[PDB]
Amino acid sequence: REIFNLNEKWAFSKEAIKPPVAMPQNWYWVNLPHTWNAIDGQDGGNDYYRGTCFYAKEVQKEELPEGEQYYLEFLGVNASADVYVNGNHLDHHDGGYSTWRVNMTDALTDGKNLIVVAVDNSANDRVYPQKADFTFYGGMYRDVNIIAVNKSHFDLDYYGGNGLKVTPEVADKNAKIAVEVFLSGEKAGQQLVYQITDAEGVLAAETKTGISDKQVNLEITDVHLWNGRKDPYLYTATVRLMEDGVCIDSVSTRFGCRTFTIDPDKGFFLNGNSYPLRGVSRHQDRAGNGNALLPEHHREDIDLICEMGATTIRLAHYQHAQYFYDLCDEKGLVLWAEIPYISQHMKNGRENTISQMKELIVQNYNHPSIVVWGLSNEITMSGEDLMENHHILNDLAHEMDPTRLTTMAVVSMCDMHNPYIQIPDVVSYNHYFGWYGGDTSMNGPWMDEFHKEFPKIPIGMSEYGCEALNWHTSDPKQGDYTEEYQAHYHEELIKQLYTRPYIWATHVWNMFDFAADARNEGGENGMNHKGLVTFDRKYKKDAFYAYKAWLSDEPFVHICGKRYVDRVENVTKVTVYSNQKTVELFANGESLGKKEASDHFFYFEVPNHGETKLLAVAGECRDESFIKKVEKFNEAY
Ligand SMILES: Cc1cc2nc3c(=O)[nH]c(=O)nc-3n(C[C@H](O)[C@H](O)[C@H](O)COP(=O)(O)O)c2cc1C
Ligand SMILES: [Ca+2]
Repeated sequence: REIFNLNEKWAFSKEAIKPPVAMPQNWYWVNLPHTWNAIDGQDGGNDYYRGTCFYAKEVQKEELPEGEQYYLEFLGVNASADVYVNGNHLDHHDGGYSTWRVNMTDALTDGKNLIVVAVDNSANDRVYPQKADFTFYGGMYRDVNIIAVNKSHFDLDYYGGNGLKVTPEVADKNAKIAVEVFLSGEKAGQQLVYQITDAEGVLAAETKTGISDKQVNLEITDVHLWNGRKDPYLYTATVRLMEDGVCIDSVSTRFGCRTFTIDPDKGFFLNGNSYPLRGVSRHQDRAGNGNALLPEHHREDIDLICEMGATTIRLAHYQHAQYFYDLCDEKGLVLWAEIPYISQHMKNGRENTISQMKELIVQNYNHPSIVVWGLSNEITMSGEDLMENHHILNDLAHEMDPTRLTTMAVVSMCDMHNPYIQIPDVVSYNHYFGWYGGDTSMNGPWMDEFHKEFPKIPIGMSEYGCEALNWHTSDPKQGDYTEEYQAHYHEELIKQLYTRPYIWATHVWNMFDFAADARNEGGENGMNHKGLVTFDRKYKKDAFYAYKAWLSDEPFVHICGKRYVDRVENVTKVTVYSNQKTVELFANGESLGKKEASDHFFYFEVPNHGETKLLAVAGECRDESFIKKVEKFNEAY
């Protein structure tokens, strides 16, 4: 079997209202990954086009790698899609975040073949998401491939899966790696080779049965445990369908060996040691590109999430790209993965929650980095049909993956005695005490109250955050949109949450600025600015380095306020962050004192006369900053 990438040069139309009978020579050319909302999804004004758009491409059978059956494979098509080959309506899909496939064989022909995909991201009441903050960028925003495979092949039609279910069970210093495969149109004479391989190639187990024994058990002696960032060891499982001696089909995946529990009082546990989960959420979009991300974009985000020392990532509010999950395995991050069951329960949305949950688990089951499954997000504020839906999903996730735990994110206002909170295995809350009213000191006591009233329900914070742009102040107060208040906000939240073992996970909202076309706030439109890093990933806000001081074992020092250069005071309050014991702040070469801090937030008092080149040393590490004295409060702040 071979794969034929089908990204290059599609004919696109926002104008057409019916699939073309014949290949348009008249349309606009796009390469995948593509989106028609990369521009009007990020400039605001609640105006981004939502509707049906059409893609059309021609491929010649003689140009494909040869196999007995042909599949179109979509890694991402937001939100709903209809596929046509040569005018024949082949399939239909609802869900912009999961992978799905269409068997082309009977409609393919010789000579030129016309493929048309009718993509739609319009409001309806059936397909989540519909009410949400983020922009639902329309279009084929991830890869499209043609799969050429034998008539006997590992399953390609069950909810986007591979037909490879690897389930490690750790037994003492050995692990038992159960391996189930699913086959389409297999025939009687066939056989199945199974192999696990080392991180450096070496074979580790192997079995071969006839095509009847779809389930096998292989064991690794002295297993190399995938154990978070510490040592994110990954094995590879691989299975080969063999007819006679030839290897006619093959399917592989990477995977990790670990156990984990969530203790209501002592937090999250990875392989029997307390492994506190302190991290961020992430959206799958970016300045300029919209949600049509390239592989280096996925890698750019990880490096910054990693440099900060996050240990967990909530991948809200939908299924992300496999290449992103793959990275999360490779670096040992602990993942929350969910479906867009968000904002408002839709009665005619039930069938679709079920399929996005089925797709989510089938396609991600082997990712050692996923430890929970998200049922919903901010789905209601009150104290019934919503309830039975939540049961179906929960029952489902447990019926399919009893090796992982269900969670959900609850809106701040929802009374903790709402029965639907009793459904998942764990719970987190989305609280903004200190941004949307309240004061930043309510967060710690709020989790204290949930823990008392419900001591057996592990409680987390799945969302918390505060907006920041390139505004500044020396009186930082909630609502001024300044980088300074966001530093303080997060300083305050870190002191209250990282110091409470029972909180099983904290997930900043959000790691990155992202596009929300309806918002008008801050001084830039259609943007949610609660990120720790800017939309184009090029700027790390000061808040980012507050978290580094607690989470990262890479030594560093960071002066805050580098962008607040002109200041109207006589002595100015410059915070510094570090994960070193003692830091010293210099003003034009003169020391101001050796301070030490338990919360890693060193505060300082700098006399502000003329130009003052500031320097901070902390062991090996050094960081420069500059300042000036004016009496006109510079109004670009
Ligand atoms: C991770 C995972 C992957 C699965 N992949 C397949 C598959 O590729 N093909 C298949 O027939 N069943 C697969 N299954 C099993 C089905 O879920 C199972 O047969 C189920 O009972 C079918 O019920 P349904 O028709 O309502 O989906 C998989 C199960 C899990 C947990
Ligand atoms: Ca817009």
